[PDB]
Amino acid sequence: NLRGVMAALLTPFDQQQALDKASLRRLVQFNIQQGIDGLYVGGSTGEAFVQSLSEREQVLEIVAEEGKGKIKLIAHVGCVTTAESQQLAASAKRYGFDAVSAVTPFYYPFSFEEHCDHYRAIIDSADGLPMVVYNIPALSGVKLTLDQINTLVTLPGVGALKQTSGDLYQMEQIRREHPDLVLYNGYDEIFASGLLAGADGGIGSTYNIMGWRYQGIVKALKEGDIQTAQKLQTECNKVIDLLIKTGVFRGLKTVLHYMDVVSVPLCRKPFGPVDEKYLPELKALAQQLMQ
Amino acid sequence: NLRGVMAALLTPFDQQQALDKASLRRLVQFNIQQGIDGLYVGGSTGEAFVQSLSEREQVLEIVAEEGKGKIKLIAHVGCVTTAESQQLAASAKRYGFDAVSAVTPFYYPFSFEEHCDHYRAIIDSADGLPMVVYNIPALSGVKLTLDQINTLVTLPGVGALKQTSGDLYQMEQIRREHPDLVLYNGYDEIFASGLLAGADGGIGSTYNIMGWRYQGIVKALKEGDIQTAQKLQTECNKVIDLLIKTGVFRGLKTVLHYMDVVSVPLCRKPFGPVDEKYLPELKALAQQLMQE
Amino acid sequence: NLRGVMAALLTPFDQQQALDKASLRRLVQFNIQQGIDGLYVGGSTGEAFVQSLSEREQVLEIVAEEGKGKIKLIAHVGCVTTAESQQLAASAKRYGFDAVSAVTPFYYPFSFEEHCDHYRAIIDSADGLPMVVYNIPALSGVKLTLDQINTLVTLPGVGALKQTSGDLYQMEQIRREHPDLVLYNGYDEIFASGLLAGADGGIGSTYNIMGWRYQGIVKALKEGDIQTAQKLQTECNKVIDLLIKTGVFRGLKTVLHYMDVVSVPLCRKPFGPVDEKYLPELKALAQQLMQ
Amino acid sequence: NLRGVMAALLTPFDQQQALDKASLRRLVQFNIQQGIDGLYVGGSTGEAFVQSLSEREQVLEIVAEEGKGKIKLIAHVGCVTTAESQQLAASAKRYGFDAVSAVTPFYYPFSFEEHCDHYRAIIDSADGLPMVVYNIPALSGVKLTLDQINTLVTLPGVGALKQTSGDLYQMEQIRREHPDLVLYNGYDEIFASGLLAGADGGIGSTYNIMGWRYQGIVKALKEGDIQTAQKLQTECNKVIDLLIKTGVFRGLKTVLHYMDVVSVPLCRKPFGPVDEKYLPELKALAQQLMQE
Repeated sequence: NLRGVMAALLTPFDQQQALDKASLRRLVQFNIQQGIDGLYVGGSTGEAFVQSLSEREQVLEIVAEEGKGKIKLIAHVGCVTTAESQQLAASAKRYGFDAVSAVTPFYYPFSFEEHCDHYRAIIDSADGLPMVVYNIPALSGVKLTLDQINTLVTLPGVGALKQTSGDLYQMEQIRREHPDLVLYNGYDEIFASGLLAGADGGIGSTYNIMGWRYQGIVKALKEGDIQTAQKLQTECNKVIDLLIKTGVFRGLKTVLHYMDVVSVPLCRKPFGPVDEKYLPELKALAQQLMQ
Repeated sequence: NLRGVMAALLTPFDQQQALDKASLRRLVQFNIQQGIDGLYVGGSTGEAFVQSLSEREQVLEIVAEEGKGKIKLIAHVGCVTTAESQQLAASAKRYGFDAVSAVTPFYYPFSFEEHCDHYRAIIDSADGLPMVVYNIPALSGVKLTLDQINTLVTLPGVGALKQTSGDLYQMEQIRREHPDLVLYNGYDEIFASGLLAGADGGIGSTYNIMGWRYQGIVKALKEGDIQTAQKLQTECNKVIDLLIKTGVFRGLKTVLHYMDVVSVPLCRKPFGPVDEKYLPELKALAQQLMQE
Repeated sequence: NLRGVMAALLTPFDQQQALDKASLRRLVQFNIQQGIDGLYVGGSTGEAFVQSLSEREQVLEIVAEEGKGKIKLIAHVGCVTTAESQQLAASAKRYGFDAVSAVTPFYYPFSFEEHCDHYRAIIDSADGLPMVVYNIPALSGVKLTLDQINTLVTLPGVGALKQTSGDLYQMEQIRREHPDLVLYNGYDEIFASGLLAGADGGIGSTYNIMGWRYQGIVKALKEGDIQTAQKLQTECNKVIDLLIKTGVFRGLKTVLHYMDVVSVPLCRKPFGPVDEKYLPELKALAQQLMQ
Repeated sequence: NLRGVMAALLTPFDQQQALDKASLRRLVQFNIQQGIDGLYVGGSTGEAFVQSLSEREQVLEIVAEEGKGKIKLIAHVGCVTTAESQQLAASAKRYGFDAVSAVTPFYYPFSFEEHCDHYRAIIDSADGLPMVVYNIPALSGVKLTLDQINTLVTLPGVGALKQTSGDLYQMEQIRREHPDLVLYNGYDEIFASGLLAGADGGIGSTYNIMGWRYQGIVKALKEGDIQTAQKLQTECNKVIDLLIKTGVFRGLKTVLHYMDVVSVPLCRKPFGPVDEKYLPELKALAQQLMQE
C-alpha cells in the first residue's frame, strides 16, 4: 500500500535560513490538494544533509501533524552514521510515519555487509515500519550490483526500493526478480519510461510543483494512451531542463513562491540564489502551472 | 524512410576464422525472412574492428548482392582513420547501400571540431548516402554532450542518430530538439522504454535471433498495448541476460548455429569460445525461438 | 611554518562508541613524542562525518588542551553545510588552533562559485586562521581543475593545500604555479614521490603509528639519499598494503591498541570490526614498530 | 638489457598523409644522436591505430635498417586482433627487433584470460623476442588490477612492463613484487616521481625532442642530486604543458620540423593541424632546445 506517486518534499527556510514552518505546512497542504499519493520527507530534496538531526526531527514532526492520516508518509532517516539514522528512525515511528527510508551511507567507503548491517539497525529502530532502501549512485557514490540490490531489497523489514538510476534495464531486472516489490522511479526526467520498465510509482522533487502531471502519466499508461503519456513527459522535461539551469531545489522554491506557497525561496548555503535572469521564466512557469 | 528496426548483422567465420560467405548469405536471408526492416552491416556486432578494410568491403559487397532492393542496408563505415572510413564510404555507395554510418573515432582523444571534420569528410565520400551518427560512449569512450550531439546530428548530410546509450532523458531531449530525426535505440534491453522516450526505431545485435519481438513491441506500443509491449521486452531481457553471461556475439552466433544458419559460431581472437556449460541454455533458447 | 609532516588524528571511541578521552589524550601525546610536526584534527581520519558538531568540538578542545603550543594544530572544520563549518571554524579560533581546514562540500553537486563562497564564509569565521584547502576527489566526488585549484589556493585566507590526489603531474604544476604554497601530499603510499614532485610536507592517517618514517624520508630526500628514502617508502607501503586489507582506520586503531595507546580499536558504525584473521598480523606490526 | 630510456618514435607523413621515409630515417638518426637507449616503434605515439599493418611493417622495416643494432629496438605489434598482432610480431622478428610489445586489446571488452591468451599467441609469434606488456588505462580503457598485472608480467615470454599509469603506489607495488622487472615509466610528466617509485627507466613520446633531459634525471637521481632532478623535471613539464595545449604528437612533429628533422609536421586525420597561434611558442621551443 506504499505504491504511488509521492512528492519528495522541500523544506522552506526563512531569510535567516531557518525553517519557515508556516511555509512547510503551506507546502504539505499544497501537495495534498494536488492529488499526490503521499510525501517522502527529509530526503535529498529536503536539504537533509545540510541539516541537523533535531532539524530533521522537527521537519518530521511538523509534516506528520499536517498530514498524518491524509496521505502516506515516508521519512528519510538516512545519515552517514548508523546511530544517527536509528535516532531519526525512532522519531519517525514515534511521530507516526507509514514507512522509513535511508540512503546508502556515503563518503566513507563501506563494504556491502556494512551496508546490510546499516539497514538492519535502522530497520530495527524503525519498530515495525517498512524500510525503503534509497539507491542514488550519482550522489552517494555507492555503485551497487543487481545481486546486492536484490539482497538489500530482500532484507527483513524492507518494503520498497527508491531507484534513482536512469538504468532501465536494471529497473526491469529488479521487477522481473521481484514482481511484488514497490519500486519507485527516482528520476523525474524518465518517469514514463521508468514505469514502462517495471516501476509502479515514483518519488521525485519536481512533483512539489506539478504532481498531477506524473499522476496523469500513470493514468495514461494505465489506459494504454501512451500518446498523452509522452506529451506529459516532455512537458515535465521542458520544466526539468529549466530547473536544472536555475538549480533544481531553489528553482522549485522560486516557482512555489510565485504560487504563494513558499515565502522565501532560499536553499541553505553552500547553495546560492537563483540567477535573477531566470526569475521571469520561473514566474512564467508558476503562472502557467496554475492549470 | 530510414526509420525502423534494423539488425546489426554478425559476421560468420569458419574454423580458419576467415569469412564464411555461405553462412553470411544464410544470415542475411534469415533476417530478411524474419521480417526485419533493414540491416546495419559492419558495425561492432559485425566485428568490424577485428577485420581489415578489404575484409570489411567484402562483407558489404556480399550482403548488397543478397539484400539490395529487398530491405534497407546501412553500411557502418567508420574506422579511427578518416581516410579508411572515406574509402569504405565510397564502397558502400558503389555497392548500393542506402545510408552510411560511423562511430565517433576512438582510442585517441579527438576534439569536437575534429569529430565534426571526420563526419564531414566521410559524408563527402558517401557522395549522397545519408549519415547515421553512431554514439556508443561505453565502447568508444567518447562522451559527447547534448550540444555536441545536436551539432553533429544537424551536420548537412546526417540523416539519423544511432543512440547507444541508456540515458532516456537525453533520448527525449534529442527528440524534442529534432522532431524529424531518425532516432535509433541502441540498447536492446531498453528498447520499449527507449521508444516511449523518443526513439522511433532501433539497430541492435539480438535482432538477428528474435527480431520479430522488436517489431512486436513496436506495433504494441502503436496500438497502445503496454501489456504485450512489456511482456515482449521481458522475454527479450531474459535472452539478453543469458547472452550477457555467454558473450553476445558468440552467444548469438551459437544460437544461429543451432537454428542451422551459421556453420561455426566462433568470434575472432581475442574472443574466446562460449563456455560449454552455457550450451544447454543456448540450444534450449534456439529451440523455443525456432518454435515461436 | 605550517610546512611539515602532520598526523591526521584518529578519534578513539569507547565500547559504547563514545569519545574515549583517555585514549585521545594518549594518542595526542603519543604522536608528539613521535616527533611529528603537528596534528590535523577532525578530518576524514578522525571520523568527522560520523560525529556531530559538538562531538567534533569536544575533540577539538581536548587536543588543543593537550598540544596547544607543543606542536602545530590544524582543525579540519568542514561539513557539507557552510554554517556548520563556520561554527566549527569559530570554535577552532576559540580553542587556539593554528589553522582551519575543510573538504570541498560533498554529496550535493555545488558550483565552483558555490565552493569558493563556502571557503570564504568559513575563512571569515576562522577569524584570522589560515585556511588549508582539502582536495580529496576520491571521497568528495569533486574533481576541480588546475585553474580551479589555483583560484582556491589563492583565495584571501588560504594558506596551504592538502592534495589528496595521486596525480603527481598536477602536484608539480601546483608547486610551479605557487612556489611559496604550503603543499601537503595527502596519500601516504606516494609520500616520497609526492615530495619530489613538489609537496613540501604531508598530512596522513598512517602517520599515527610510524610518523618517524615520514620524517625519515624527508630528511633522506633533503640529504640527497633517495636510496634510503625509497627503502623507507617501501616499508610504509608494506604497512599500507595491510591496512587497506584490514581497513585503514580500524587497522590503525588496532595497532595503537597493541601499542598500549588506544583502549578499544573501534570505529563507529556503519564501520565494522577488523576481521580476527588479521590480529596476529596487526599484533606483529605493533611489535616491530615499537621495537 | 631492455632497461633504460627509450623514445616512443613518431611516424612522419607527407603533405598527402603518406609515410615520409626520408624524415623517418632522419628522425631515427636524430634520436640516436641524442643518446637515447633505444626506440619504441609502432606505438600510440607512432599513430599506429591510424595506419594499416603493412604500413606499420614498412615503418618497422625502415627503422630496423637505420637502427642497425646501434640502439635497442622494440616493436609495438599490438592491434585489437590477435592474428594481426601475430603477423606484426612475426615481421618484427623477421626484421631483427630486440623485443616485441602490445597494448591490452581495446574497444571490445575482453576477459583477463582472453588478454593472457592474446599475449601468449603474440609471444608465440615473436619467436624469441621478449614481450613488453603495454599498460595504458587512460587510452585502452582496460582497467587491469595489480594481480592481473602480476600474472601478465610473469607470463612466459613477458620481459618488461610499460607502465603508462600515474598510480605511483601501484608502480611501487609492482617493483616490490618484481625486483628485477624492466619497469618503464609511461607518463613523462612524472618521470622523476615514477623512477623514485621503482620504474627503472621510461618510454615516452617527448623523448623525441629532449631525450637528454630524461637521461639527466636518471643520472641526477643516481648521484642523489634531487635538486637538478627536479629542475630537469619542471623544464620537461613546462614543455609538456605546451604540447598538451597544442596536441602532443603534432606539437612534437612541429618542433622536429623546425629542427629540420621532419619535413611535414602532420598527423593523419582525424588529427587536425596545430593552431597557428601556437607556432610562436613551438618556434621558440625548437630554438632553445637546439641552442641547448
